[PDB]
Amino acid sequence: RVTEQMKNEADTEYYGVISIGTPPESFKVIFDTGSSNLWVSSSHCSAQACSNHNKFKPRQSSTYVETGKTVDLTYGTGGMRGILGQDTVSVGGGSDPNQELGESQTEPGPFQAAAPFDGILGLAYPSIAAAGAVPVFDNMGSQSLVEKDLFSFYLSGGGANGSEVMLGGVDNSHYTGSIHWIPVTAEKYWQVALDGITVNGQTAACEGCQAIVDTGTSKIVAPVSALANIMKDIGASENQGEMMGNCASVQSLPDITFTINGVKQPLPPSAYIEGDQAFCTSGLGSSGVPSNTSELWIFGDVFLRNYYTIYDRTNNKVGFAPAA
Repeated sequence: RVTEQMKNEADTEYYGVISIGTPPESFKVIFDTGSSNLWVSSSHCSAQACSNHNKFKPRQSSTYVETGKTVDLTYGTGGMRGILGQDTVSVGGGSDPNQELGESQTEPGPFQAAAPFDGILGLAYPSIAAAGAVPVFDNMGSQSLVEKDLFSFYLSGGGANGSEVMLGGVDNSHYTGSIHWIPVTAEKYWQVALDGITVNGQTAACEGCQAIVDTGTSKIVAPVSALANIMKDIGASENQGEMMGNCASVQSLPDITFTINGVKQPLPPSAYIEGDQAFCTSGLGSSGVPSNTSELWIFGDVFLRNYYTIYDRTNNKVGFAPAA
């Protein structure tokens, strides 16, 4: 059914548009696969964060219907406050009535103020929706709005423009080779299982690794213990607390590969290293969210810029294809 170009802030933040209300008030929301709620700065908020963002005004939408239910949604710190309501929400073109939205009441963290989006549109499963909010996608779903019950993401590199969110279709001009499928191991986050880690075609840490596939994370994150041997591998050393390493040593650095469903997919240094001039930082960090099984990897933006990503809700599976 359609796609749209969305924006890239320094390869950290991938955010784009949506419209809410009759007549429509337009907002920049982070497209987040690692969360399921929908919320927007609202005129019920007066924190400082809320002051510099685009606020949603319920009185100026002739389609709004309020619900007094409040939400307390700490997002794995984000940790705001909200009130539930209902209005028509449009994403990528002309679609969703009686869509349950969170209007913020108090929004702090030494990121809501300077974050570049006015709210968050969660794309994970209903299970992780704080306070039972119906995720957007689940509704397009139920209301049989899309051709196919898929969405996919292309992310650009070096902050170029060209990132895309495709809903109900895949964009064929964005990947090369074959789509590599793996099923969702848990219908929480978009979780998948990893059969093995390899560094230069050789083993190194997994037989039970799970990986959340998150657009909300700017990094690739590894299990707390194993972070270290990987560090020891490329030669990274603590610097403002970044793990940096000499540029000059970079074309000869290891290839990391994950065995997911029998296929071992590579991740070159070119991809996990950000060379932001004369300085090479290691974009890899320690896994922060708690495993409700056994330690987890988070495949944030560093994997997603290497792999075009397909999320499949009728068959519960995620697919990767090399990004073009």
